[PDB]
Amino acid sequence: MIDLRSDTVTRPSRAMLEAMMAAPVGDDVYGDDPTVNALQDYAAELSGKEAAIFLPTGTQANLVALLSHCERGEEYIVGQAAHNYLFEAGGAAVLGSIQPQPIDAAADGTLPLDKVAMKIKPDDIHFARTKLLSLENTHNGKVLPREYLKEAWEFTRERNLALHVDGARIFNAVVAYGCELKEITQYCDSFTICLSKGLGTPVGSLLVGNRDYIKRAIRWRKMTGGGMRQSGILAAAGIYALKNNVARLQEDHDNAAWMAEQLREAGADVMRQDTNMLFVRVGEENAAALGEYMKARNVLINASPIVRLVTHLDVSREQLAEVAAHWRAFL
Amino acid sequence: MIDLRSDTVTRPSRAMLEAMMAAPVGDDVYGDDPTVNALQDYAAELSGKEAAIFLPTGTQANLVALLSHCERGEEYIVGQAAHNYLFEAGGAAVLGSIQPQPIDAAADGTLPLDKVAMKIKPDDIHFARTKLLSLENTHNGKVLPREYLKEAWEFTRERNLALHVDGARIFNAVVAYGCELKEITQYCDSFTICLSKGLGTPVGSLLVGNRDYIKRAIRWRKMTGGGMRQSGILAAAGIYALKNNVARLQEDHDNAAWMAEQLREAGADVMRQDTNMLFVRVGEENAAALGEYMKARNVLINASPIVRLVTHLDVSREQLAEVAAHWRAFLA
Amino acid sequence: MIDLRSDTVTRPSRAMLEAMMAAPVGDDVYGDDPTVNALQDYAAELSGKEAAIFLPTGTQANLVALLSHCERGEEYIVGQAAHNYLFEAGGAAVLGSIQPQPIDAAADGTLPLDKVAMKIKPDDIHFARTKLLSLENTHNGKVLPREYLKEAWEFTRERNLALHVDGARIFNAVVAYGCELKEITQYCDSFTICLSKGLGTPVGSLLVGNRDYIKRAIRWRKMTGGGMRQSGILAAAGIYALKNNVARLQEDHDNAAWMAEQLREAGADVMRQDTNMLFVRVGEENAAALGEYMKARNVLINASPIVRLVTHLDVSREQLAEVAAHWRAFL
Amino acid sequence: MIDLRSDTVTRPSRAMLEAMMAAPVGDDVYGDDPTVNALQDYAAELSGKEAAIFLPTGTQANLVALLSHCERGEEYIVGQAAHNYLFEAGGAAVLGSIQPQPIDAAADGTLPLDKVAMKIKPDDIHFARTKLLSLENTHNGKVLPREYLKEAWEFTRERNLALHVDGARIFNAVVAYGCELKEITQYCDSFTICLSKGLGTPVGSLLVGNRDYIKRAIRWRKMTGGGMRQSGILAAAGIYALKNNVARLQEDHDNAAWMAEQLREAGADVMRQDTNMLFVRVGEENAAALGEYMKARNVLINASPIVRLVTHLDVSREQLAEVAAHWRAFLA
Ligand SMILES: Cc1ncc(COP(=O)(O)O)c(CNCC(=O)O)c1O
Ligand SMILES: Cc1ncc(COP(=O)(O)O)c(CNCC(=O)O)c1O
Ligand SMILES: Cc1ncc(COP(=O)(O)O)c(CNCC(=O)O)c1O
Ligand SMILES: Cc1ncc(COP(=O)(O)O)c(CNCC(=O)O)c1O
Repeated sequence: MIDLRSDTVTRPSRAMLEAMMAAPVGDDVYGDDPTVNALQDYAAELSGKEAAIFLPTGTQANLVALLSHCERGEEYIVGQAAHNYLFEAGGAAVLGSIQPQPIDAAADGTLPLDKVAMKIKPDDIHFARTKLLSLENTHNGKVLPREYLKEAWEFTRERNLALHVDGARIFNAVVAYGCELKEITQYCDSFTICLSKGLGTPVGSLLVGNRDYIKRAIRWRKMTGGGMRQSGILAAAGIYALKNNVARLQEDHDNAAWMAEQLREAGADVMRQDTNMLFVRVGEENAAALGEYMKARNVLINASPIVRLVTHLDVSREQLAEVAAHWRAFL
Repeated sequence: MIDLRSDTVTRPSRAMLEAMMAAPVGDDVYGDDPTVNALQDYAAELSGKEAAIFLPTGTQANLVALLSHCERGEEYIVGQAAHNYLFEAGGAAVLGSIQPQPIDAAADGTLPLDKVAMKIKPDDIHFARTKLLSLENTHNGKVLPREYLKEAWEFTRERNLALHVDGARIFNAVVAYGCELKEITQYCDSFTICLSKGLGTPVGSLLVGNRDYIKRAIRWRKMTGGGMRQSGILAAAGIYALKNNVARLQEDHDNAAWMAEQLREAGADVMRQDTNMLFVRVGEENAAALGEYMKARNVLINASPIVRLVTHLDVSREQLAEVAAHWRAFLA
Repeated sequence: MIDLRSDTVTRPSRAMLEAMMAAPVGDDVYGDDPTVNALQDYAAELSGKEAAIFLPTGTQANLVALLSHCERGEEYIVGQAAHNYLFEAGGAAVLGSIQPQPIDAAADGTLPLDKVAMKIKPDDIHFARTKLLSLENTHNGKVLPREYLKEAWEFTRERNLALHVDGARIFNAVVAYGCELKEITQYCDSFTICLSKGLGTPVGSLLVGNRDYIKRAIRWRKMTGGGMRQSGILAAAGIYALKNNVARLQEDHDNAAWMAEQLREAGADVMRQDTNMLFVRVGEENAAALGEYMKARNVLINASPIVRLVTHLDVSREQLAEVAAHWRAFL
Repeated sequence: MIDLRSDTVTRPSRAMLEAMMAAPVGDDVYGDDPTVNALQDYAAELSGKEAAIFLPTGTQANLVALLSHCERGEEYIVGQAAHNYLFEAGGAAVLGSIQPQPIDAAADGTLPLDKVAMKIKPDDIHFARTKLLSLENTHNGKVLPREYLKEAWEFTRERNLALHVDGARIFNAVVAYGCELKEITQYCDSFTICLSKGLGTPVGSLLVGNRDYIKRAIRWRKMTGGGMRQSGILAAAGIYALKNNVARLQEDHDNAAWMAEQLREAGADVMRQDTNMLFVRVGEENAAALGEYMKARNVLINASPIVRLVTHLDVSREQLAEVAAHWRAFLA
């Protein structure tokens, strides 16, 4: 089965599984789980921050992050297509009583600071209270330019705004930068790390920031239902992935780039390729038919007028070649 | 004192006051106040709708309106510069647990239906549940084209979305249309009426829609703190304004149009005028200075790089001419 | 028409009306209404507090008050039968994201401090954050003992809790105390004043506390929809009532006490009488019939197995005597 | 290390671990994980209900449950000491916009229906809208009498109220009843199952009810952050526990009962024992000292004036005897 629906579909490797079953656990609510502590300590150190916490999903990681930054009546500026506004059911507004202020991102995935400044509300009773700027890196595969990350950092400091980045695929960005995570994370107050995607764990995300911030995050994680007990078995997979699965993300990027070439040669309208993602403009007429066509040959895609293809450790170039041939035959 | 800050600054006429003090009242919570009932019934009748309720402010009118349309987890599509998203402290999200979906309005004040359709969320657990489209008419004075109001009404029917319009200045649009309120209101499920602006009452707004909708709205008005007792004394001004102050809104429109002509001649950068509003592009350097200059001559404006001037029944053309002369002197 | 449903049914006197129509107004949002300012300044001075604001209803006064005291996730301890928990549709929870912690009040209308202390949550992620103690005075007519008001004040200070009192009928308490409002309000951080009841205005309530507190209250009043424009016409009635209608509340108390005597003589089960309220235990069998019986003779009551009778400036003893005679005939 | 803090501290057996690592997984968001589906289908089948969902915690299971039962402005009647009111940071009110109506439970852990009826709000705009009655079984170890569960189910039908039970320790009750889960679960619309306690899994709870209810619950689980991917590896432990660790809960009950007997003999004030829990009245002066005394001998308790001791598969009777000896020495 060839699955290009997302990098979320990754399955645990055997070495990862062996690490999961061998790890010492405890009750994380009591803070007694040594493996969860180790993962959190390692993630904080690796990113140059004071503290971190384990969460079941990236969705809760952002929900807890927004709650920890923004009070009732406060507002976060965010991308119209950003996950913690668009793809989390409006949790920040619905559950958190937080005003979302979405704006269109630039082509490079960046939220233009000139547009952000126009959205910063004056201290007047008619407006919500602008408190947070939320970024996404990578955003649909796109690696935000390093120069912007600095500019956004200084800007938020000058405007007394917090800066959070959704780093569900921040390690995809890191190897695209060719730098250390530390050199990127310095330009944010808090950020997330998804472990259950490209890094290939079955479950888990990380929220990392300063000590007092994370302390509040522990309260909100509890209320939202993320306070697990012996979650060290999951954290074990996270530790393994951070130490073994970061560098090999380059393979996913090369594969996606390779796949874009093959579909371009096959006559498909490849819109763009970024890291481990590639977007093909299939016909609205052809969308449903392509999905069914691929499904019949045991290839799984999310059928859509614009199809997103996502590479990961559970899809090789040999498998990509098979899909590309099916796509070619389809056209 | 010349006040061009807003039409909210309007004060009660002698006749409006005499109507307030003569009006029969009761406890509105028990529904025993004959004057607000009369106002609500009259507003519903005038708009071809089933029911209406009196509210203390237009802000609550919209807050209650969004609460009544959208459940927890549901979403309303709205303008980035629209009032019930931008100028009400985000109440719908903060108090109502409603996801806001703002989009840029077109130059004519309309929310382009092609972008609205792109913002309608699929029935998937990742998205909020799109339920409502909210419009604003007038929007910063701008009168929405009638053809769009029909198109938007039809569009929402096709997508099974509700349609609410912020009609704080809907009567300004009505006389600009030259039609009846009903002929505009037919293109929405619910809409608001502000009474405390151009119509010139001290307090009050109306929310009007169908019977079941308004019944839910009564529950939300109670929770938000708008369930008043003898508000008939306030409603009386509303009845008077609906019957006496609608036609003369043309005066405010002509004044704004005249002032725009006058300010252009005085050397000011007049950007646009729509109904009873006028927008001048003043220097950021000159913004604060102009305000202070005008304040020292008993003229009140909201000092800003872009100044919004709003005409109303408490500012005459003679007064506009006086202000225009001060503006001319300021630019010399 | 004789109306004993509530003191809310009071209608403006002519002198009050003449004051309403003569008062100077402005836009309160801009803070330009001199009459609203005068009322707020007078109420703050009279209560020994720094600031006050005008609101459309007592319900919003409490909703705004709870919002201004309690953040998202914080908790207020309150009576099970208290208005800002029971009779405001759960606004604090539904709109304000505030945990209510209701407890049974004592017979005297007091919330026992030993029970309050047991409800103060430890600083643990499993619990909401206890922040506020809310009192009600009067509570169903009952005047809370002065000694308790002090004890509750010291207790909340020692426990670092805020103390709010619903003073919708606090002036009924004041004349029952025979003291000044100032001597009662010293034992709270914030409190409310309803003007549209016994004081007899058509519309209005007041929220009064410290300067920073009220500043936050202005923001929440805006969001909740209480930011009126030329509300000076309503505030004018408030000023008149504070200066003319406080002392005469004694008449309402004497009338209610007199009425309790008459119904007791007529064979009705009068449960208790407090200030301008009295509660009669009519049959559940007789409840609907009594309501209809009184309605036919142009007497309005809230028909119920326990009927609450409320006196006010629009009901005299001559009218009370008529009702008592109807009640006597009914039995 | 002797841990009597809670049954949450249970660790995976070798066989449970081997089941986890052998289990087929997929993306649960896409619904492609065969093991959680198997667990959910099995839990629904076992309880005579239509559907079930896997959740990371019991807290989210209840939060999602209340969200799915009660809309914004609606109310759930619940115990003052109940978990989904007291021990979940008030999530239902804070996140869910749900009015909580707590009442004191009776000594037997039941919410007396006469007080419940007194808390059911009339359909009036002054009140929240009573919609749900939430129970807890077991409640601090206490097994709710079967007759009450039937009475409460019937009562809620008559009042058109929903009935949810917090069944974090429902299987402890089941073996205490000596009946089948179905025979208990029939008296509710929805209920929860914690897997990470007495059943001994590292992570997981279940929410089970009817198809439409659970479908709504899936939306709320997503928003609250419980929509995991390959959680089948976690669900595998749940399947193992349901099939192997239910009957042996009797062991925990006998242990707690034995410990209560043993501690009474040692001179401790044993207040009560119910299923796998035991409550001792220690001095407030001795509370902190006892904890430190036990901690220094590798015995973990939650030091408190009233100490809750909880037995589980990771504490033997031999270990209980050791602790009882330390307690005896402490009191001498
Ligand atoms: C940028 C980003 N942020 C947050 C999340 C949320 O992660 P969870 O699914 O673990 O909650 C996702 C997953 N989005 C779906 C996908 O890309 O396939 C994401 O892509
Ligand atoms: C279009 C619109 N809608 C709603 C409101 C809110 O009404 P209240 O302020 O009475 O709540 C206003 C007033 N907005 C401020 C102004 O234009 O001066 C408005 O202009
Ligand atoms: C103690 C108390 N507090 C607050 C309120 C709310 O006031 P509004 O009705 O102005 O919102 C009331 C009115 N309660 C209804 C009655 O006693 O008749 C009340 O009695
Ligand atoms: C009855 C009950 N319900 C729900 C929960 C919440 O489960 P999670 O902690 O897995 O979210 C607990 C655990 N309460 C803490 C204890 O008894 O140790 C509980 O005892």
